[PDB]
Amino acid sequence: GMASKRALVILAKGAEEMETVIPVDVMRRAGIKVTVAGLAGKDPVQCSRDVVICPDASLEDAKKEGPYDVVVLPGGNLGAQNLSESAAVKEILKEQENRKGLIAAICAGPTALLAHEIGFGSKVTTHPLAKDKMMNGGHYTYSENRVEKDGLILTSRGPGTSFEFALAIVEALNGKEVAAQVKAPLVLKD
Repeated sequence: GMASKRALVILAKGAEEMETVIPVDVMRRAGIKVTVAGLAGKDPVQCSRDVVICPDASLEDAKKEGPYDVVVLPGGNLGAQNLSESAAVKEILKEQENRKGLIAAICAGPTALLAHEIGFGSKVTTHPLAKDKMMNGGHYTYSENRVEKDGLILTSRGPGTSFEFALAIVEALNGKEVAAQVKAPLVLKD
């Protein structure tokens, strides 16, 4: 039926586990083929609140199996720092931007866009506490929307916006009707 879509979720030590799992799960509910790729390799990843998640693949392997319809950056302060320090992440994000592919980042995650000089001049949001880091240099325009989207740059604010973020990714890739169908069984407040 509809075109098959693929997502790369880059999972670093210190990632916010809720911001990782909610988008993975919701995107799989939408029929997206999601690869959870460990930044450091295939070993289990210790997230910010000590949930330990086993990646589907190393980033080293997953990066060779693209391209992807979306690249997703969870937050977590230390996770986002790790993403920001990675040359592999830099290369993946630059390729995705060049290809006009969706890039989605939540909470502190968008600060890795700054680190890798991705999407300058777009409207973005972040966690309130990550605003100052994101806005250093004035390279983006800040938004307080729970989810923000400016062209191919899709951002969101925190654990409590993760469902909205995920469903925005679904809407961008598979359309509004799929997003609405996936949303209904979740028992979201609105």
